Amino acid sequence: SKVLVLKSSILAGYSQSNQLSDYFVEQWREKHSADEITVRDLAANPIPVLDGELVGALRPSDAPLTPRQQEALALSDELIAELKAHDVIVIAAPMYNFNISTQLKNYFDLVARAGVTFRYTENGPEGLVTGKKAIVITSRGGIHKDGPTDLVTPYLSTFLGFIGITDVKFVFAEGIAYGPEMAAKAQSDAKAAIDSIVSA
Amino acid sequence: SKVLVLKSSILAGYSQSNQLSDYFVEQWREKHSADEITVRDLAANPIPVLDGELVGALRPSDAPLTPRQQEALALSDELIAELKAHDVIVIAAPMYNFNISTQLKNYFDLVARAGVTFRYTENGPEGLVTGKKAIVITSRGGIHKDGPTDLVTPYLSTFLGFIGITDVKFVFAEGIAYGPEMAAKAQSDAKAAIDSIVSA
Ligand SMILES: Cc1cc2nc3c(=O)[nH]c(=O)nc-3n(C[C@H](O)[C@H](O)[C@H](O)COP(=O)(O)O)c2cc1C
Ligand SMILES: Cc1cc2nc3c(=O)[nH]c(=O)nc-3n(C[C@H](O)[C@H](O)[C@H](O)COP(=O)(O)O)c2cc1C
Repeated sequence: SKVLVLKSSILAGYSQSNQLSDYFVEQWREKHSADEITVRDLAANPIPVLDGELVGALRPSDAPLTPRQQEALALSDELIAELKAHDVIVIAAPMYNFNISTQLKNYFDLVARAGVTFRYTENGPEGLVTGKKAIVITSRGGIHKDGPTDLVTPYLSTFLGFIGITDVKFVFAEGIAYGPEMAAKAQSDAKAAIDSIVSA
Repeated sequence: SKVLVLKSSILAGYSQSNQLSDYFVEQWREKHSADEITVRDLAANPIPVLDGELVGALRPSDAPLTPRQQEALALSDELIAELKAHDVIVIAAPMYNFNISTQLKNYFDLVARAGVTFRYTENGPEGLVTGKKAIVITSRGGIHKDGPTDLVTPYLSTFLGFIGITDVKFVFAEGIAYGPEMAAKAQSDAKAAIDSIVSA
């Protein structure tokens, strides 16, 4: 089995979601030591913003590409081939200003291509990234789970389902900003959630 | 009064949300010819991505800022002063991959600052951008309104409410990708909605 781990926090070593993702990788290596694990850090190695030039590479028209466009198409091809090559997809999704981090958003914007990761049919869209199992590790300062201020969870569920990844489990670490006690309990509960996932 | 218009599409003159925003401005200048109108195009003049460095300017620590951090702080202060200086806020919010555009998101990430545009109190968050009225002009390829795939609408309501802009009117232009007839009808209906808003 091959595991891809996507890190998207801007807080580096202090990141709650990067710490839980590392715990995830540690546990998986112990319990399934034959599996290869690939870790991509979307903050350390940023994906460019999808602008008018880059959208012209992914939704091309009848003209030669610019060198920048060609480079963005190569990066997009590389990210998609990596996504399709792996079985278990662990996505670190910190909440910043009620959304996912731009670092993760830029990744998703290069991964979503018609005829590559999805296509529209007469019955609606069909996802082309098939047979995957995803785990979202999502950290928040406050408590939002199951309430009107959590658009991150349904958004991730919607975008992932769109490209074909409909088996998604969520690990939450909420209330981090209430203090070190609340954060430690949040981390211990998340680690126990990760344990059940790794041991299944 | 003073109207601020924020454009966020990556499609330039072909933008459906930009065309509707221009129509809004035209109608506003006819019905309210004394009002000041400011247009900021977040794609033509892009805001930087909130990364580790920039978050250190917005959420500072006990050390001198870098040149780049000082520059980003000055840009954030400019965008916030501009937001607070206008009474009516028009936001063109095209949907890309079930989210807002990164061009718009980068704007929000620089505008959301503790003690400046919001603060946390014992009774929860309180917005500091007060007395405003907003109009969201949001274009989509498909039909999403009032269904589970529209996370853009509640996200904008939530984010705008958080900084204090609770009075928000949504204008939709959906179904653009079904073809020229459907797009024509979308524009026609959205312009009618804009006419009611402006003439009220
Ligand atoms: C730029 C910024 C924006 C944030 N916005 C929110 C917010 O919208 N809601 C929330 O509950 N916490 C918010 N937080 C708190 C983070 O969600 C919390 O620190 C979480 O652990 C971040 O995950 P990370 O440590 O892996 O980066 C924000 C933090 C930062 C850095
Ligand atoms: C990068 C890209 C992603 C898109 N993703 C979606 C999608 O998630 N759902 C949808 O209904 N339309 C999607 N569309 C269609 C646009 O929402 C539609 O073209 C809309 O008119 C864009 O607004 P604009 O013309 O002002 O840029 C997408 C278009 C592009 C360029």
